[PDB]
Amino acid sequence: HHWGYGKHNGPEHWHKDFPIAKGERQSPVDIDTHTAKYDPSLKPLSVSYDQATSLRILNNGHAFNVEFDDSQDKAVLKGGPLDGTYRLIQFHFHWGSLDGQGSEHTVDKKKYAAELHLVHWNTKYGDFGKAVQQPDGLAVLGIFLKVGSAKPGLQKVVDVLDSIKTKGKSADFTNFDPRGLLPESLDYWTYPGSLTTPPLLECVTWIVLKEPISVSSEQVLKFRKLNFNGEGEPEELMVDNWRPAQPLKNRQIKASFK
Ligand code: NI
Repeated sequence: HHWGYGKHNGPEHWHKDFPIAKGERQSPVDIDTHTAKYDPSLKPLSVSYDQATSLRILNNGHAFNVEFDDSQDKAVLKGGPLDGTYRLIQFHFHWGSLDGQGSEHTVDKKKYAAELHLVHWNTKYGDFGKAVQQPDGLAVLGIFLKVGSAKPGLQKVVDVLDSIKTKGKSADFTNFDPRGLLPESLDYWTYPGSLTTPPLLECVTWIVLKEPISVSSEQVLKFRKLNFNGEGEPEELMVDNWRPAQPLKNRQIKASFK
């Protein structure tokens, strides 16, 4: 029926409605650190989020999105392997039912407890909708989360989850600064890939940070309290909303570091 992460509508079934699921540039992938090529020509990433305007947080039924005003060049990403300016539209997370799983990308087969995705679209295309139809239309910054120390900058997010418990619920979420979620180092891996939920379009240049951020057990615990279902429907906890690693096929993972 409609796609999800259950046994009957999970990742293994998506190909029936979205044939691109078996495409040549599907995400996520496992990052083999010994095979990634250091590429000296990659520039350092440029993250300018000081003018970021968050507006709302929403439970869309598969995750929670924090949305930003993208009507102007307020929060942009550039540099790295990118040509042009990419505007931040939203961020969200993929997480697990246990601390030993939850990330989409893996490193040398290691899975993290969660993965943060900062989604940006190429301003040359004029809007998000047009950007997803192009090979270089989006840039997603991926950050791994490991369980250890609490992340102060994530707490505001954790605290509003009770108010968007079920699908379709939203809440005003202004004045949130996404700089509080960045690790210290911007070293990264990059490869051409796709969206990880239907429609699975192959329009993403992925930028995955080598350094994870730490969150506390209690913090990740609150994520696991969300529901996939709408209000008044039987309760289904929003857990394991991650797609497993896909074949690399004809692609090279480039590293910005050695
Ligand atoms: Ni994602």
